[PDB]
Amino acid sequence: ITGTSTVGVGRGVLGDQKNINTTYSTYYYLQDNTRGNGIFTYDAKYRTTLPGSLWADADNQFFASYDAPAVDAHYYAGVTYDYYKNVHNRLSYDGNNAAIRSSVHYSQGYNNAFWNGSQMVYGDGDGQTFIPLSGGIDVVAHELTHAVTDYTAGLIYQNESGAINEAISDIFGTLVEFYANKNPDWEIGEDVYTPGISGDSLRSMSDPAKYGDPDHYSKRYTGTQDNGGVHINSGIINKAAYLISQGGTHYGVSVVGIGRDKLGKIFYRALTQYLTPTSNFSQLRAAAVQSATDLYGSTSQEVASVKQAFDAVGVK
Ligand SMILES: [Ca+2]
Ligand SMILES: [Ca+2]
Ligand SMILES: [Ca+2]
Ligand SMILES: [Ca+2]
Ligand SMILES: [Zn+2]
Repeated sequence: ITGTSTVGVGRGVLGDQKNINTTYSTYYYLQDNTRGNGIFTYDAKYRTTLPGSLWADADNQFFASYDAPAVDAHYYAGVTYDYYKNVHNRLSYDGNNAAIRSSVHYSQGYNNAFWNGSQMVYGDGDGQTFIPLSGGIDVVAHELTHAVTDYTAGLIYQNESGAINEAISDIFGTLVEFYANKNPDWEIGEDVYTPGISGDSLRSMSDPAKYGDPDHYSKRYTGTQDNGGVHINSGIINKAAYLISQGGTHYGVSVVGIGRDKLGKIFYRALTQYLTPTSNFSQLRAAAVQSATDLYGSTSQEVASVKQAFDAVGVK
């Protein structure tokens, strides 16, 4: 829409009040002109035609319950935008300030969210397994991060390259969570998963096995389900990432944590300069060690921790 940049206010899914960047032209649209070539939020209106219609509001106030998923999808895309730009000097997902678009209210009772090749899509959940999935900043950043991957490494969505693809989204989703610094953790999706059960989550990076995911190569899934276990086997890599940052002793192998900023730096580099569409785990090991070397010296602690971490998850 051509119009003037304005600022609306509303409440997100969890009931928090936030300001959002809107665009005015008769109606107030969920169109943020303050970030790259824009952030654009649409209403799929319980259907599956995408992206749907650019979100339109009469008064620039977004406090209705129907509005809440849109408020959050819009705002957290912005937050994720600023993480990549401020932290990795990356302008949107293609690196050239591509427009970021999101649709909410996708289908009915849809317990998921995803990147479809062109845009982010968020269901409202069935209210039992999930509440609207854009309520989770780690979920939003996970999904936009798939855009980053597709444009960089382009890790094929299957088997080990696919489990790396998923881990990368989980890792950057968490780092963005930490960045906004609101109840951050190394769990995925806890903010919108099972509103009836407290303390749980979709996946854990710190201990993948809490939800049956593997935390060592030797427990890798090799079946055909989940595109070859892309959301399963990512636990092995998420664990490595966790340990690289936070440290610990896993199956008796000790890792000195180097903190999440360095993790972030090492894995963005790996993602942007060494990983390829068909990279496997062992190849990820090599990319990250080289990334760390590039960054802090072949004999740095950073390099040594990265090795320790991959050792601990059984990845040579
Ligand atoms: Ca309104
Ligand atoms: Ca959290
Ligand atoms: Ca989280
Ligand atoms: Ca829950
Ligand atoms: Zn994903």
